[PDB]
Order: sequence, then structure tokens, then C-alpha cells
Amino acid sequence: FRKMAFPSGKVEGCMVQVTCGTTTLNGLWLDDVVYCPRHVICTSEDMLNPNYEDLLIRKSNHNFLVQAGNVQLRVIGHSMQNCVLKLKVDTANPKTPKYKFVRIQPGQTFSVLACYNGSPSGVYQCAMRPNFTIKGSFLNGSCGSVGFNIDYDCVSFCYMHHMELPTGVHAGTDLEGNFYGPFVDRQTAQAAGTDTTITVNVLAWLYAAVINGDRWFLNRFTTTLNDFNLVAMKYNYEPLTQDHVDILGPLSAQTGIAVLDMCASLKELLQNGMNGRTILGSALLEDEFTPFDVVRQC
Amino acid sequence: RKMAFPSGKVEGCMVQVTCGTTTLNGLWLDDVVYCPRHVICTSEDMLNPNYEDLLIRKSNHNFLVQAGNVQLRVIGHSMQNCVLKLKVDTANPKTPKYKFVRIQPGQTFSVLACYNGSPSGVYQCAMRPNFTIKGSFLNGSCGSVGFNIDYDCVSFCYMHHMELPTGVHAGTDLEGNFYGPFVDRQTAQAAGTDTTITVNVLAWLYAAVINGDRWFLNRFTTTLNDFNLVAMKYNYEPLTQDHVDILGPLSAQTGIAVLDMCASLKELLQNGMNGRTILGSALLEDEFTPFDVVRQC
Repeated sequence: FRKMAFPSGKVEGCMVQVTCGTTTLNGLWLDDVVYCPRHVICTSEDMLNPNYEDLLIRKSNHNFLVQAGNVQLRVIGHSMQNCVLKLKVDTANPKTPKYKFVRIQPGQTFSVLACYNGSPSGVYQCAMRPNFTIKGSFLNGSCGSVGFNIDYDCVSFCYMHHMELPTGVHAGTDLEGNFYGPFVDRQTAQAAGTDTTITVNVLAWLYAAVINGDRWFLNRFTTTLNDFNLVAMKYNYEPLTQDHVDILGPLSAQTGIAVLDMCASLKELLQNGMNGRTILGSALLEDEFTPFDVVRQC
Repeated sequence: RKMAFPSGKVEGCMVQVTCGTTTLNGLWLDDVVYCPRHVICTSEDMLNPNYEDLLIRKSNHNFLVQAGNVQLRVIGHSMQNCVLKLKVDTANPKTPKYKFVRIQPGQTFSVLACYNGSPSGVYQCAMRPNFTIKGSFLNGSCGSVGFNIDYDCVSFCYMHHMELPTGVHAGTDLEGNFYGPFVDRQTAQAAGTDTTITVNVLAWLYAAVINGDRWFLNRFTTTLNDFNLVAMKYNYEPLTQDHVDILGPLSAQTGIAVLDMCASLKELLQNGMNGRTILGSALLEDEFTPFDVVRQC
């Protein structure tokens, strides 16, 4: 089983480079506006304690060198929405796809077009962790790269990359500029909270392995909902809510295995390990597959 | 993380090819459409098709090439080996700069998997030693292509043809030559025993020490002959001298000579990883090449 990213074409055409001062990073070009992280304007001296309203009011339109591959791009206006700098530009992007700006919730999956200096470098599928971070591959220069789902024509932009956190993990905002998590585009001592496993996702990953013909982890047991949580907590798993149960109903009725019976297997797998075995090619319990993802690609 | 190429230069090449009641994918590049030759076969045909014969009878009006909504009219058809080349009336505007390439086992490429011509998603992939490739597709995904990009330039490696009982896939290079001992005929085929790609494990292990996974090292050193004897009994492909020189760039940037790293690997092949993981896998993953590692470090 393969983690599958979305075909990045519609995003590729919106990736531009944005420069301010000595700083350069990526921006997102939709419809005569260019979205980018607001720290493009800090001197990294300003990073310890930046007054953004003060640094921005000291900037002219001409202070923003914006390039889209070959051609410059005139900035005729500039404003700030929460942590995102919104750059009015001379020309509307003709490759603007159909889009929306979505704020996802932790556990949900999306794809990331990692870029450098406005050049797309690669694409990958990841997940927002319960502690509001993204475990990803970002060299210095990924700032501004975006996270999205594509649905029919419609790119659902849900994430823009801002910061690396000491843990090695990545913090960003939605495309409105509100951070995911207790993180601030500033140089504090913010550490990521304690990560947890997305219990609802590993369960859905377990149905897929049965659907693709693996039954060896099941058993004869079942478990109350409360009993299952009190056990999984001990392994740093996210509580399983009645909402999480309902979400799984589809995948249950397709396989014939009740959702709490399936939790009975997760309990056994957590107590035993896999005894040398694997599941869809992993020796780990995979939490970056959501119920939606499993229904689509199985 | 595993990191596929930007897909949009290829997305704008995916078209649908229907012939009878098989419908699969095709690649449209400058007035030709590329496609598995087993589109011209049916229920009973593909139990032993004579392909030269099945195609000398059919004509252009047995092929339905659709680029989304716009239908392309086919104005000539030829085979190469197992690729079917349908000439069409309209040259593709979105045609990119491109080469046909044939990759080697243990090389990586990106699969832009599509269904009836519209692309589903992209993933990163390796050509296994047994010449199959791991993961899953299903019914509609033949004609989905594999590729690398270098500079402006899409290098096409692969075209999906077959699935096999292992749960794994079989395809040709873009010139119609099969990768592996497989045929575009519906009778019983199987992967050979696949082996693990030794030089990609070493490049992975380097990528670990490049990110401060520093504990699987030892102060020790095996050598090429003594290491390969291990390789043979854990079903790892042998390490070569070209395998070492390739890893120089990564040995240069660590202090870790390549054979030292091999002693580390042996004691993981023997003992195991002993509880811990390396970059969050309990497996010694081997679908990252030395170039892949550097391209992302």
C-alpha cells in the first residue's frame, strides 16, 4: 500500500518566488494576489521580537521583488491577514485553478508541493499530527510551500509552511494566515506538544489490509468503547470518540467486522507487536491513512 | 519522506483509449498516442493472442482517443513491440521536452496513475530486482506511465501493463520492451524471488546519519567479500565497486567510509534493529537511491 499524493499540476502553475530584503521564499499566486508567509520582511534580527505592523508600514509597493519563472510581477498593493502577506499584483494569474481555502483538523491528510526559490522540487503526502505539526522534508527555502487536496477541478488549499521547530517538525498556517497549533511566526522556545498516534487512522488502515486480503491480526474478542480507550492511551494513541466510530461505519459494513471488534484487534496488536510479520508492507501501525483515503484507493 | 516529481508536465499528456470494451490510458506526444498493445484484445482474445494478426484486421475507427472532452480522430496505427502507436489528427499543445529512457533495477521513478485518462495521483517507486514493482493499482490503470524529470525534461521509463498474483505490477519501457520475464498474454506468470536493493539501504542509512540517527554505527569494518557472503544469505543483491564509488559523495559528507557503514548494516541484518527504528521505519527501506538521498539532503 502506497501513500499517494495529488497530481500537483494545478498547484505547480501558481508557485512564484518572492524576495524582500535579503530574504527569499515561495508565494502562492491566485487571481491578482500573491500569498506568502509574513516573515519575508523580518531581518531575522526582527525574528526574536518582530512588530509586523511596524515593519510593514515602512514598506513601499516597490519593496517587493516578485518573480514567476521568467517574468517580474509588479506589486500594486500590499496588506496582511493574520500571518499571511497578501500582495496585490498587476496581472491576474491565468493558470489560477479552481480553489477554496480550507482549514483542516488534525488527523486529516493532504499533499505538499515542496518548492525552492519558486521552483517546484517535489510532491509528497503527509498528515497533520494531533500536536499540530507536519512531519516532512523541508530544506531551508521551503517557506511558503502549500498543502492541498484536489477534488474535481477544485484545489482545497489547507496549509502554508512557515517554521521548522527544534523537534525537527514543521509548523504552518492555513491560507488565511492563522497558525495550526500554539505556534507563532517568532523565535520563542515553542516546542511541539507530545505527539500521539491517530487511532482512527490506524483502524482504517487495518480495514484496508483486510480488504486487500489479510486477516491474521483479527481475533475472537471485542471491546467496549471505554475499555479500548483506557488501553490505547497507554501507548500514546488518540482517544476514539463516537464520531470516530460513525466515520468508520462504511468500511465496517463492507467487510463484515464490527468497529469495536476491529478495536479488539488493535488491542492485541499493540500488546504483541507483529511477530516478524508485516501489514501492507509496514512493520509499524500506520496512522497517515484516513478513512476517506482508504475508501478511495481500495 | 518519499518524494515524487512535480506531475503537471505529465498530467497534460494523459488521454483515454477505448477499443471495444477495454478502456485504458494513453500518452499523447506530438500527434501520436502511446498505449499498451493489449487494448485490442478481449475476453477470449488474450488467452493466446496473435498480435500481428489482431491488428492487421482493425482500422482507425476501432480506437476512441479522448482528451477529456475533445475526441482526437485516429489517422494511423502501428506497433513497436508491445506499445501501440496511434497517429492522431491534432498535435498536443502541452507536449513537453522528453526522452524515452529505460531504467535499471533499483532505480526510482514517479508513477502518475490515472483512471480512464484522468489522473488519480502520483507516487514514488522503485524497479525491483525481479523487475516487478510494489504497491497497488487496479483495473483502469494500464497505460499510466513512469518518469523522472531532470531539467525541463521528462524522462519516461515505464508503462503499466499487467498485474500478477503477487499483488505487483509489470510493464514495458516506452518502446514496448518488457521489464522482466513477462508477456502481454493472460496465462500464469509469477515474480521470481525478489531481493533487497543493498546500495539503497546504505544510502538510506547515510540519510539517517545525515539527520542524527547515529546509533547503528559501530567502530568496525567488514570488507567486500565478507559482506557479500552475508548479502547472499539475507537475499540482498551483492555490493559492487561501482556501488561504492557511487556512495563516495555520502561517505565524504559523514566521515563514514562505505565499508564501515556495511558492518553497521550487517549487525542489523544479523541482530536486527533491536527495538529502535531508523527515521521511523522498522524496515531497512530500499526505495531511496543514493541520488534520491542527495537530491533531498
